[PDB]
Amino acid sequence: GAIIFSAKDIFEQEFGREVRGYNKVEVDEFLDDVIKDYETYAALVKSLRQEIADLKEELT
Amino acid sequence: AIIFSAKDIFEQEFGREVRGYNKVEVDEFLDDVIKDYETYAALVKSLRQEIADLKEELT
Amino acid sequence: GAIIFSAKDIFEQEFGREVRGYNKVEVDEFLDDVIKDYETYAALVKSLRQEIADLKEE
Amino acid sequence: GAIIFSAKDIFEQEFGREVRGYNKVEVDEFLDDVIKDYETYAALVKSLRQEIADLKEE
Repeated sequence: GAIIFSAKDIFEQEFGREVRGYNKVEVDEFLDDVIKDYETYAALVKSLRQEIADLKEELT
Repeated sequence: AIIFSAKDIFEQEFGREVRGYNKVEVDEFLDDVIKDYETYAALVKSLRQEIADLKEELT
Repeated sequence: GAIIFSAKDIFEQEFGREVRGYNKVEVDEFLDDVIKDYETYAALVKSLRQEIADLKEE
Repeated sequence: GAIIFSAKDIFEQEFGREVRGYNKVEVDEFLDDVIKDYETYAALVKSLRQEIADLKEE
């Protein structure tokens, strides 16, 4: 299926306030790393598609 | 350079503070993040297979 | 990256030839319409994602 | 209505014969992936429009 979130969306996500909700620093630092993972995967899919496209064109 | 698996997203726990984030909103957000990790993993898997097959065919 | 091609890739796509081939004008002009569908789909996803964002603000 | 073709239209498209025309395997297999993109876009749009109905209901 398609990807729900961009790395932009991950970063822009705001959460409402809740008394005794999750520690904001823990969630924020966690999503900081999740952002890096979205960027890596998005770039990895692009390079793989580019490799396929080059190989198909080679095959031609 | 991948830091997390979907397993790690699911297993991630957080402390609480008085001015915290709404826990349902976070958990419901991370449930979709898990879906995205697994979609990416499966998409990468299938692409690396298409690449291996094309390389076989180029020989 | 669940979408394989951009509209640019459709535009750039080249084919070799064979003896019992497909008519080049027919394929070409068909892909010129596929190109429009890719552009339309990309702009519709972009407009819908904007409606979703705005809705989160309200 | 602004989409010209359905994924099923892409599949059903026939091209006439041209001697030394385009390689059928290359065109067919290209269009197989175009099909997957029409299916993906159509699923995606539906899914975005559902989320919109969801946020309005909420």
